[PDB]
Amino acid sequence: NKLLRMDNVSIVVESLDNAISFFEEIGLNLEGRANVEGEWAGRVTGLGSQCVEIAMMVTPDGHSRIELSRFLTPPTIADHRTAPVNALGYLRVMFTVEDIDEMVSRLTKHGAELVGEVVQYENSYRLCYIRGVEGILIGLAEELG
Amino acid sequence: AMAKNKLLRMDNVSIVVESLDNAISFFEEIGLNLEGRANVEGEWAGRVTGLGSQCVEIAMMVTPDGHSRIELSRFLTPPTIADHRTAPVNALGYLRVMFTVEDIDEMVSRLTKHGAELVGEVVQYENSYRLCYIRGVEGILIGLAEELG
Ligand SMILES: N[C@@H](CCC(=O)N[C@@H](CS)C(=O)NCC(=O)O)C(=O)O
Ligand SMILES: [Mg+2]
Ligand code: NA
Repeated sequence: NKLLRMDNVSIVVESLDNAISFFEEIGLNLEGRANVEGEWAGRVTGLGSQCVEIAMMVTPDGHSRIELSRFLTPPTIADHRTAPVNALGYLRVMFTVEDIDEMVSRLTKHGAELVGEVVQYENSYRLCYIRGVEGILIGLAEELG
Repeated sequence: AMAKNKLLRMDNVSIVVESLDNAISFFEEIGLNLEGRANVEGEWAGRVTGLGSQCVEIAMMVTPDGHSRIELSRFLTPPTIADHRTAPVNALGYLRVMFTVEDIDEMVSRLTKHGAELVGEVVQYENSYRLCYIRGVEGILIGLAEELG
């Protein structure tokens, strides 16, 4: 077979509006919104009667996307947005930015919180884990040189 | 456009798994390639995660187009203490990564042959896509799609 591409990583959130704003602070652009109320969706997910509203975010380079999703029906029945770092399953998406200090300062001003501290790996890069919108874990890195 | 910054790219999405060997094998079947694999025990890693004294084995998978990556992590210490690998679809938090493949039927057939399970049906969306959700390695939710025309 052939793997054409990794289209996107989806994240289920409580507020699409708040999620969109947070990711726009990171640098992604809102690419579109859609009220998915079809019945085919339910057939894919195995939920059946399903209505979800999504907002697709895309990075400036056009290669990566984040699909923000809010369930209307059926309502959500669990939450792992603030699971610990040492937990099995999806952990975080990592973004490389030009200036990690300015990004940490701006995000934190808007409510985000560092999980560890900003760390330098040799002379190659700097990175950190931060909890952003709705406590969701996100990684940030800066390439040195 | 950000006055004092620039988003260069989304480097990767990472998944914490029980078996690095099995997870690597699974994503290889999906079509990603293994760039590297290593044990990381330097204290710097623990400062990032906030766990402190940690030892984790990491594996970096990259897509053929070279634009996307999946980082697989396995904790030696401290042990894991929570699991959302099999969280329901209608749950808050990271849900699934979606891959577009050449032939979804062959991929579904092959993956399920190796123990993966189709969540619902392989559905056709109008005249543009055919897609499904699959519980892959360790029940981890993945999305698959094939473009039509
Ligand atoms: N922008 C509206 C769009 C609502 C809507 O239903 N749009 C159509 C056209 S993009 C849609 O999403 N159809 C189903 C699909 O393409 O997934 C919103 O805020 O949800
Ligand atoms: Mg600097
Ligand atoms: Na759980």
